[PDB]
Amino acid sequence: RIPLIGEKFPEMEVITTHGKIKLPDDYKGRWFVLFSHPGDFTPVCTTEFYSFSKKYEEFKKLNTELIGLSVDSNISHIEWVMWIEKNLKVEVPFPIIADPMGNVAKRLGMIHAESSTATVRAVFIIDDKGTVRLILYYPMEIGRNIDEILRAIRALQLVDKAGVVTPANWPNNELIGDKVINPAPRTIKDAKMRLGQPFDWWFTYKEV
Amino acid sequence: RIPLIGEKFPEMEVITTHGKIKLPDDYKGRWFVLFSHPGDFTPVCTTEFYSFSKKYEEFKKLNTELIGLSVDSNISHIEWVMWIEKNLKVEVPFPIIADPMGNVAKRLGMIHAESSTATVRAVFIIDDKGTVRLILYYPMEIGRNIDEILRAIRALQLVDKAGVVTPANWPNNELIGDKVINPAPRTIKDAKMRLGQPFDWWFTYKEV
Amino acid sequence: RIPLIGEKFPEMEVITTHGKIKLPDDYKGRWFVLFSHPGDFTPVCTTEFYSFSKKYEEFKKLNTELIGLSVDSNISHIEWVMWIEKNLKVEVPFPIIADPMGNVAKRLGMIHAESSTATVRAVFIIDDKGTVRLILYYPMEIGRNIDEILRAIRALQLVDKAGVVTPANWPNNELIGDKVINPAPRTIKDAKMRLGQPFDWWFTYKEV
Amino acid sequence: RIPLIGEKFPEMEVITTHGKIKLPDDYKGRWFVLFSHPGDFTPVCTTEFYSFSKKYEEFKKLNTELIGLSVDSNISHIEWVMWIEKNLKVEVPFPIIADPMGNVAKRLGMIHAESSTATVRAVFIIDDKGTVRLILYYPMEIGRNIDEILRAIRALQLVDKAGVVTPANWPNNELIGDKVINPAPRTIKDAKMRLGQPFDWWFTYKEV
Amino acid sequence: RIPLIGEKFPEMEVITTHGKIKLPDDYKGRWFVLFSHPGDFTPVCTTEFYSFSKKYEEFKKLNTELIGLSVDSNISHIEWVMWIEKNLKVEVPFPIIADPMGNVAKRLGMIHAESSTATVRAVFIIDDKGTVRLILYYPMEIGRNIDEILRAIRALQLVDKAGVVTPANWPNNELIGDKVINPAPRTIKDAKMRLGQPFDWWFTYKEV
Amino acid sequence: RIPLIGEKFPEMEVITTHGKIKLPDDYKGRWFVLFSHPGDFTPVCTTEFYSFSKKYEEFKKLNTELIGLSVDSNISHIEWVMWIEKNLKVEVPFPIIADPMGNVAKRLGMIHAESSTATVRAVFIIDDKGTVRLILYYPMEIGRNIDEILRAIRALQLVDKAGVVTPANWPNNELIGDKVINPAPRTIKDAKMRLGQPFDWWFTYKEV
Amino acid sequence: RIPLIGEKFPEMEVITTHGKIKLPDDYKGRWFVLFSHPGDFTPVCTTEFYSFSKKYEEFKKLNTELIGLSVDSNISHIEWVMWIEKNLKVEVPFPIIADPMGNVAKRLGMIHAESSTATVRAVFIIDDKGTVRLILYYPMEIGRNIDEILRAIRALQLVDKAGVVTPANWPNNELIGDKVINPAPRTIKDAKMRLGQPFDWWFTYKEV
Amino acid sequence: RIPLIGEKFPEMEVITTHGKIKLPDDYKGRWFVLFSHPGDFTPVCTTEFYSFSKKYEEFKKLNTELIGLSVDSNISHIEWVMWIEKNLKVEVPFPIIADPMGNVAKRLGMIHAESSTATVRAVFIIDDKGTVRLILYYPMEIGRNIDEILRAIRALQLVDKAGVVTPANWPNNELIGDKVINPAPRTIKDAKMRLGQPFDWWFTYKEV
Amino acid sequence: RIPLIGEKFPEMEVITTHGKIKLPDDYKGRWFVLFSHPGDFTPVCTTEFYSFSKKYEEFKKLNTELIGLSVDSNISHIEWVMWIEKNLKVEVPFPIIADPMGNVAKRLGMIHAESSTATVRAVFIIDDKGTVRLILYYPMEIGRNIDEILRAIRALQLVDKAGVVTPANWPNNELIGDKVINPAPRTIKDAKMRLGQPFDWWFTYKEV
Repeated sequence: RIPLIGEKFPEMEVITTHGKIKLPDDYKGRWFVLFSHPGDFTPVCTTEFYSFSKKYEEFKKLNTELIGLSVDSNISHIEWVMWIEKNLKVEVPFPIIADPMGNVAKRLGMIHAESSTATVRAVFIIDDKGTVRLILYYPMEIGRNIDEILRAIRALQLVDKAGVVTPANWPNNELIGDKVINPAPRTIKDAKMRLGQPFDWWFTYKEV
Repeated sequence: RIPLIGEKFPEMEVITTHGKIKLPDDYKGRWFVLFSHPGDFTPVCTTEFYSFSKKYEEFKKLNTELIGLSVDSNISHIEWVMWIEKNLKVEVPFPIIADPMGNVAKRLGMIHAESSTATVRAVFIIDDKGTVRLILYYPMEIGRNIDEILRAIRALQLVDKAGVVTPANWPNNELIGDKVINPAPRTIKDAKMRLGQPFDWWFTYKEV
Repeated sequence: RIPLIGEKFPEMEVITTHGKIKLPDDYKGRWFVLFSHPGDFTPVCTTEFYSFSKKYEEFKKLNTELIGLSVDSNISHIEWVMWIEKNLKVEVPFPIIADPMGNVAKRLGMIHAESSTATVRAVFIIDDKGTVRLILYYPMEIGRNIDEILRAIRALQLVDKAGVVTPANWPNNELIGDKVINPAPRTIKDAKMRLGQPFDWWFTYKEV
Repeated sequence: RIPLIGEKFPEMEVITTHGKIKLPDDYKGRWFVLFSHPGDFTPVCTTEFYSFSKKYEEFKKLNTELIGLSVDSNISHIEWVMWIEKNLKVEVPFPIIADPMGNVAKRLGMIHAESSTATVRAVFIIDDKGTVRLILYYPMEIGRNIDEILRAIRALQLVDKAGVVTPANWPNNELIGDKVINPAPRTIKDAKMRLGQPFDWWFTYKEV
Repeated sequence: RIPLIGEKFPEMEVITTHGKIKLPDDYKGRWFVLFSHPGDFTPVCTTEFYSFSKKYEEFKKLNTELIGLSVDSNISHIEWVMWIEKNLKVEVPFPIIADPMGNVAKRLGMIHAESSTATVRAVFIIDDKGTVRLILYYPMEIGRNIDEILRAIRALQLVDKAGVVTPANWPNNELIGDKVINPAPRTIKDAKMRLGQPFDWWFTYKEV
Repeated sequence: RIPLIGEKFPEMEVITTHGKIKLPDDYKGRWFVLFSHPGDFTPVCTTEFYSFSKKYEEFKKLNTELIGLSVDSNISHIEWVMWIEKNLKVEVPFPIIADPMGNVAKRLGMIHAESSTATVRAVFIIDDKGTVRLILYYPMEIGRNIDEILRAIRALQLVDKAGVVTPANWPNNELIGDKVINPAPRTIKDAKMRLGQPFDWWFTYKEV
Repeated sequence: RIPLIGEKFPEMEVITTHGKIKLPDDYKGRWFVLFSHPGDFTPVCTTEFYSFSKKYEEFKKLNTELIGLSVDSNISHIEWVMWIEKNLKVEVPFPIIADPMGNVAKRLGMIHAESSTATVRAVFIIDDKGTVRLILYYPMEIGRNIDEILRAIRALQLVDKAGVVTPANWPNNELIGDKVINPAPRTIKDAKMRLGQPFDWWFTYKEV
Repeated sequence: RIPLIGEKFPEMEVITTHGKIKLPDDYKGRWFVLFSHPGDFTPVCTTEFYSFSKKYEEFKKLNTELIGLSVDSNISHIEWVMWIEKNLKVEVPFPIIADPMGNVAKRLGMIHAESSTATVRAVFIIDDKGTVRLILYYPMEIGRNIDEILRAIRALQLVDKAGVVTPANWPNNELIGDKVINPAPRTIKDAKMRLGQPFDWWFTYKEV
Repeated sequence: RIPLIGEKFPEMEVITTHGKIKLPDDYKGRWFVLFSHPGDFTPVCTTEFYSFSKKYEEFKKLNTELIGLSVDSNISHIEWVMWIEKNLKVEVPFPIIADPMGNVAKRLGMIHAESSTATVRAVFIIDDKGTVRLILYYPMEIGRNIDEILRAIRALQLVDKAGVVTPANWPNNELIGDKVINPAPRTIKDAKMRLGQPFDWWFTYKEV
């Protein structure tokens, strides 16, 4: 049923421009960003793939793989990738899932009310253990911000490492900038231990 | 049932720090950003409200109102707002919906699998006619990027005005920068009319 | 539910390379051949479209329109048609229905057990009053015989005109060649009236 | 439920002019063409049986057996076969399934909407492993083209042998005649390996 | 649901060697004997039709029409009737219902457990108002006694005329021969009125 | 389903200002008073907590623990407790259950018809074996009488010790004051044994 | 279904020691206390009726009527009342509802898990408009505190008059004694208007 | 469903030795005793009919009709009645309902667990308005007491006339003999009006 | 489900003026008469208990125990028994089942349509093996005839001893007085053996 933050990504086998892929598991110690686009040979989706491929190594340096998805035939994916390689001079280095009929698209709630024929601009961020960490549904008509996906992976990974929480617009928070936040105390014992620290006992910040 | 892009925002009456509000309709020619946060007096949600209130007038200049939401009592909202006004020196100028029991939260799919006691960081963007235009589910542990919400409203509004589509990372697209994209042709007549224009017949760009 | 010989073709509105089309009715005094192919840019489907477009005027002279269908996006149809026009030097003159998600494909039983991602090579022959007259399911891996579709329309139309029935391999039947067959008698009165005519009372042939 | 291309032919035992027959299995390394006709002693069905029996050895040389079927009593089959042997001077050498009540006919979707009392002209092509390979529903009023059934078996068998796909109207394709087609590449690696071959990378042809 | 003695014969339209017939009503002031036989060109059913046609005028003199029924095609009926006319030298003067698929046969409970492909030897006697008066199910393997059907119509008609009841083996009852029986008294008043008449008060006989 | 007098308190794990607590069992030889209040930082609920904390040791001397509950976040509980400690000069020494979403509140029937957003003033008295002994639903708008809860525990405990029953307003009954009542006789043997004692045989009193 | 605070008391007609009574309505501008007891001639229930009848005029001075209820026959009620009048020297002046079978008892959730044969000590307080204002379930074995029921009516009535809320143990609150509490502010406008008043902005007290 | 005391006797039409009878209504101002017996020509049932017919006029003088019932054919009833008239010298003057199949017997719960083939000795007493007043199920093996049925009608009729209640074994009660009893008082007003009359206020007796 | 003649009395445990009783079994070699009355302190039920207690030893001499039942509390039973002992000068020597809520009363079909608050005057006669032998439903308003219950036990016991059947009004049958009846013959062999005995072969009488 549509997956949510905290649930494990559903077991499913998909057919991609790089062969078959077994989806939560073939990426079982990496993060990955599964993202949909309406269709191949549309212009906005092309700018998005250009941007992803140009920024691919920042995705690799954060140990995440990209994997796209659309309701177009896997031959059309190959012809789209070939057009991109030769007109925009960049090679799309990640797999694109072909799902006509939209079975995996419906399973992840990627078909909305405004088109019955194509996905929206969905983005799932799955971590190294396969849990769904972040969900974005952008509409057809505006492209996504790829640097915001990177910013979110950095923050999500820092959370797993340092057991902290990132502030808003991190690492550019207008109150504490680069600094991260201590997870608020759970009992009254723990809370009193942090009294008189800057801001308040529930709002304490460190640096990393 | 959980609303999706294109559907009208569900009729519902809510109780907020500014009184009662009738939700899709009291904002019937403005845009608004309905957004949830886990709970009052948590630190990350505080940085998010600080950032929203500091950037409030850019939201106003785009004709959108902000409206928050959490499973906390409306008295706790008032005490949170008062703490923010006097420690961070800024007045929270938008209403905060109080929903304990989580009835409106469950109706908008804001409760996920990782906490049974609080919303995630959901963001809905509703337009001047009440249709849901954009949906974001950020997890509890990372704060949101508020400038990305603004960027998306700008783009969504430009789409409604000029009947165009924005490229990725607009207005900073690595192929066409500020320029917007012509919606691809629908029939074979229309497609041939655009042959030999830069990129290809489905990928044509103008300026605004 | 899957249509059958004698039933009226189901009311449905489809989106094609020639715009919108209202399917049983926009062809309300013509015959038409609705036919599916697995996907654009596959090789066998290309030879089939070449053959159809080269033989288009024999279809027109029998008052039938062609209309194709596949689970590919309508932009991919336009790009396929453009590739055909410029590599094989022929212009595809009939509409191609775009149905991703496969809603109209499932409704006509065009998805079989051997691929979950594409139609088979289905062929429906609908007459001037919209009734389904003939159904062919060819598999993905062999192309269709287009002259056999023409042969069947000729025969089906002669049946409607002369109230006869065509023999096997007509107009090349190894017993009576060009000649057509009288519909066998229904009662015992009618049967005795035809006794001692060549072959037998149920097997009588004329010429047209 | 009505069988489709790729599914195995349903297990069923039938009573024929040659005794009992166990249907998918008694033909377990041969191909066979199961085909229905409306009824014995109708004229068009007679021309079809004449044509099948005259062409029987081309069916045998392709390792396929013929087997007919109708809602008529098995005594009426024998009397029809005897009439054919002595008026048209040819012996019907294949079994004819007798199914009054129409149980096997309904199971294979051979009864349509235009007669509640007889089958249509259905044709199933089953291969040496029992999978349904091709389905034809011709109406009562036009006879079938038997040479087209042979053409389809030849092509289907060549596909199983050479792992190719036949073009339209094969072996008489107006682009490549006798030549068969290479199955289009599945991944982007495989596609680039075939660049600059005649037609395009998805449309490559050999000879056999 | 299977008709029973006293119920009206179900409305149904059937297709016979004499054209269409509307079954309970086209015989709306006559009696008729609807009877099934397994199939045309079987030997026992032939002797039964011979016997019926030879005795046809005794059926006519009792104001009853005969009408047969089998799961064989109406062309096979005509060919059976023609074989009978020329080998046994008698013309079958009554209609034979053709019902392949067996829809009317199943509706009258004429298909039993010993053959799934043919009716048994059912006999229904319907009167001038359409009520089912008598039901016989003889098996495939023994022919019927036609003089017993006549004997039963005579008795059933005498019952309707004289308000009596016929004894066993009438008109040859081993106690009272030709004589018929008075319907036994219903109340104790009526019973005492008949005391001391021959046999007893419930068993009184007259002559006609 | 809503618990009742005599049933065991439902197994449930709750999150409180003192950590996790496993509810019927962590108190498995003590009594406890589970009680709800509408919300933190409301005035009447504050007076109730003041009164409970001031009288805490009378609760301890009767071997009962207090444990509160509200639909407010556990951080808001801590901030409420801190406000009480420093304005009313008393430390709240018992755990407060945090249940937003109201799952445990709905399970104990603590949400009524007059507010859909907060509990009423429910009071459950559970004994040393975990059975529900007494249930009070006070409305939002009047505070509870805490000395009446103590009076009821004293009486309930005396019942368990001496196998008696307390009179009305005990220990201040206007007929027998401090004295307790003998449980009325169950059979007619037992009843006659108590005849002519003061009041009557069903109404006998002792002292403790 | 079991009534709750805020719901209107269910329409029902009952048979009492004072005749028939139509329950929510015959008391349509008075308050009333409907209360159950296990059974007549039990000792604790007797002390409770004594106490109620002795304090009857304080109930009358607060415009409330008393009405009792038990699963005992209405003749047994009369004999119990007569025993009370002559042994305890007081006349029971209020009606007692007789409900054997327990239909009204089950409808108000007065039968619990510890006896399948008698009610518990339930107490409902209904106001002049028929809404259920307060619910008490005391167990069989301890009698009720009648002065606490009076205290609650006084408070509930003061709430309806002065739009206030009573503190805990009112009119004997250990913080503000006789004084009542202002209902906490609902919006942030209203809250700031009360800043710097004693205790805090949500905790303000007046006198009556 | 099985009728009970107070319900109206179910509408039903029955076939009896006196013709058709419409059961609750043809007796619409008389009382009647509907009674079953296992079967005709059993010995105990014969003694019961003898006794009923001999006492018939006491039944008539109380304005009640008798009507019997058994699962035996109505001819067997007539032959049983005739045997009784001539061996026991008495004429059975009441109707006997014939119900083979037992449809009316099952509807009145007259078939029990000890025989699946015959009724028990059921007795229903219906009054002048058709309500069921008294139900007796005697077993097969003991005959009924007919004078007790008369005694019960006398008492039931006296109740309807004088609004009283008869004592046990009336008119031979060992405490008050012929005298009848006043229906006990319903309210406490009415009860006190009868104090100090003989026996007690609920036990008062008059004479008729 | 409501018990019937021949079924075993349902297992059930009941609470009576003599303690607990396990109902079919604690009487496992005695007969017993379970009988209901509407309520204690009603006048007719009192006369019935007087009569039962005065005749108790005739019940004991037939090896049957009495046991009563009503929807009144077991304390009210004791007070009723005490009133009877001292006003009517007789001690009620049998147990009275207390069933408020009416669970055992509904299980035995003792609540009818004329009062929803009390049983009717039901009488069950159970034998030494626990089978239900006789069922009486007398209405509220007439008392029962206790000598008729005794008469029925005598007859039922004689049946078990001598394998006979008692005539009507036995031992005072107007045809054969004291004499009992031979159970009618079951087969035609047995019947002829009794021909020419007084009355007839099915009606033979002996003496005991």
